[PDB]
Amino acid sequence: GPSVFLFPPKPKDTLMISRTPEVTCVVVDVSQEDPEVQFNWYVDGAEVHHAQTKPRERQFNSTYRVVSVLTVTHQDWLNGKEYTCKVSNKGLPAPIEKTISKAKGQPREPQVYILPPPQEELTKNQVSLTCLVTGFYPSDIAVEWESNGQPENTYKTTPPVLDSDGSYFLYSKLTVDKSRWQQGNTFSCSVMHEALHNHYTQKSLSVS
Amino acid sequence: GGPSVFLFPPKPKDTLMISRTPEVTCVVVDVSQEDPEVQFNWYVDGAEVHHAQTKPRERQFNSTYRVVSVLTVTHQDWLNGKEYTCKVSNKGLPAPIEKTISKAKGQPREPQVYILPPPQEELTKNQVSLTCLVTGFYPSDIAVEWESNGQPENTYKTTPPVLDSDGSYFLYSKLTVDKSRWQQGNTFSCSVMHEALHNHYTQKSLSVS
Ligand SMILES: *[C@@H]1O[C@H](CO[C@@H]2O[C@@H](C)[C@@H](O)[C@@H](O)[C@@H]2O)[C@@H](O[C@@H]2O[C@H](CO)[C@@H](O[C@@H]3O[C@H](CO[C@H]4O[C@H](CO)[C@@H](O)[C@H](O)[C@@H]4O[C@@H]4O[C@H](CO)[C@@H](O)[C@H](O)[C@H]4NC(C)=O)[C@@H](O)[C@H](O[C@H]4O[C@H](CO)[C@@H](O)[C@H](O)[C@@H]4O[C@@H]4O[C@H](CO)[C@@H](O)[C@H](O)[C@H]4NC(C)=O)[C@@H]3O)[C@H](O)[C@H]2NC(C)=O)[C@H](O)[C@H]1NC(C)=O
Ligand SMILES: *[C@@H]1O[C@H](CO[C@@H]2O[C@@H](C)[C@@H](O)[C@@H](O)[C@@H]2O)[C@@H](O[C@@H]2O[C@H](CO)[C@@H](O[C@@H]3O[C@H](CO[C@H]4O[C@H](CO)[C@@H](O)[C@H](O)[C@@H]4O[C@@H]4O[C@H](CO)[C@@H](O)[C@H](O)[C@H]4NC(C)=O)[C@@H](O)[C@H](O[C@H]4O[C@H](CO)[C@@H](O)[C@H](O)[C@@H]4O[C@@H]4O[C@H](CO)[C@@H](O)[C@H](O)[C@H]4NC(C)=O)[C@@H]3O)[C@H](O)[C@H]2NC(C)=O)[C@H](O)[C@H]1NC(C)=O
Repeated sequence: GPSVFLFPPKPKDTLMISRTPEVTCVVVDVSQEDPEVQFNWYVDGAEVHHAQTKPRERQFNSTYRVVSVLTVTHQDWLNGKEYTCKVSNKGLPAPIEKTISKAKGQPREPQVYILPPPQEELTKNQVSLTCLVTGFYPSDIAVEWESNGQPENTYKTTPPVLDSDGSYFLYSKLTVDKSRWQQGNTFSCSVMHEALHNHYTQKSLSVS
Repeated sequence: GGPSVFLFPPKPKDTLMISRTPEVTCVVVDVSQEDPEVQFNWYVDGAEVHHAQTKPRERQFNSTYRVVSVLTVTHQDWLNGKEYTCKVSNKGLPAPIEKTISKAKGQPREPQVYILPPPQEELTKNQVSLTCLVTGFYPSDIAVEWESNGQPENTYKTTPPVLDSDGSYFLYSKLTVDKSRWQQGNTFSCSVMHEALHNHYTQKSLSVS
């Protein structure tokens, strides 16, 4: 019957304070005469009550699904206190509790590298760019690219890829133009990953 | 209770060489116990072919039942637009789980392929990375290999297909090799293959040039 799913926030959300990251709790398989639950949290054994819970969001397939937030002061996560959701509903015998904290590991400083494009693209009238990122733990990460001060969106970035050194890697791509590049300017690769001098790093190089 | 059936395609590796024959498979899930087994009444958009090996029932941890249905096929009828089929007759429930699959229809594209050398920042690293980029392709059924002086480089890693711009896709590919052995002039060869490619195969290959 009732199953329970909770989720840690996005890396990008943990790596900047401007958005408090949210450890979230979620429940489906909840019928009607099956009283709503309370989202008892327990941070390492601390009955904190910052929950920005919402009501039961019903479903087409007839499931009173519910949610509830618990934001956290970012630091508690960079060392990952042990968090716990808990269910307070008449229904399944007794509650459901699922601990969650960033997977252990002495993290690693990533290796960011910008790679200018090649000759079979140079010639093409619109050319793309690569910021390889290797050897970092954990895969919890985010990346952006920005064109000389003002940022960008015209870029994509592949979800990570397991790599035999216990550490991950990944790439991205910027579809810049002839107009911008050879006509004098560089571009910047922004890399948010905890274990680094201010986590964020930026790389950049131009015509050379 | 809710007997299900699911259909399956062949890997984008098993349809780019005929040494391998593409495997097409039909999976019967969550049967019932005293239910008799089933019959596989295949087709090919209308051709009840009979070359589909049947393995007797295989129970499942949840004390349930499942079966499978294989298909050795053709690197042709599968790459032109022939919609294959499957069907189970079962005393389970009044049902013929009439199912079909096509090739991922849609216009095939022209995937551009490049190799990228280590960054000036990487250099003084013990081992070394080297990159294969592929962009501008539809569909995403594309395979990748890396090699050197002919020899097969198996020690490589692959970034799964990702979406991009023009409705097309892309994917990068990475390799770690001895910077030492590197500096002594050794070309390295990315080598992809995808549907409507030149002979369904092009590779680029470079080194310290
Ligand atoms: C009735 O309807 C509800 C509501 O959903 C509706 O119907 C479904 C079919 C979809 O069409 C919905 O769009 C639609 O609204 C159904 O509830 C759905 O079904 C089950 C639960 O019943 C859930 O499956 C789990 O999904 C989580 C991932 O959570 C994401 O799931 C979907 C995307 O993957 C997406 O639908 C969800 O919204 C949710 O998306 C996340 O949302 C948060 C919240 O904002 C957001 O922050 C995230 O960014 C976003 N993430 C993504 C990726 O989009 C998944 O984690 C679960 O996998 C675990 O459990 C599996 C078995 O359940 C197991 O096979 C997996 O391997 C994995 O196992 C876990 O593994 C780790 C490590 O090994 C371990 O620590 C865990 O303990 C272990 N867990 C277990 C159990 O083993 C799982 O797949 C759906 O998410 C859920 N969707 C919603 C919206 O509630 C319901 O099923 C319907 N019933 C019927 C009969 O149809
Ligand atoms: C009782 O047990 C059985 C047996 O399960 C087994 O035993 C348990 C105890 C555990 O050990 C399990 O780990 C183990 O599987 C249960 O039977 C299962 O039933 C579920 C349905 O609820 C099936 O889920 C399907 O999942 C496939 C995903 O494809 C991969 O899934 C598995 C990942 O490991 C893998 O086992 C599968 O084989 C398959 O992986 C590929 O398999 C082929 C084999 O033919 C192999 O050659 C490949 O190499 C292998 N590759 C990889 C990478 O694994 C999925 O296709 C189905 O999802 C469809 O439907 C979902 C909604 O139900 C939807 O969310 C999905 O997106 C997808 O939707 C389809 O999407 C396509 C394209 O977008 C669209 O065209 C379709 O219209 C659309 N259809 C629908 C309906 O949405 C499906 O969910 C399990 O595969 C199956 N397992 C087995 C072994 O049979 C049974 O559920 C148990 N009962 C209970 C109550 O728990």
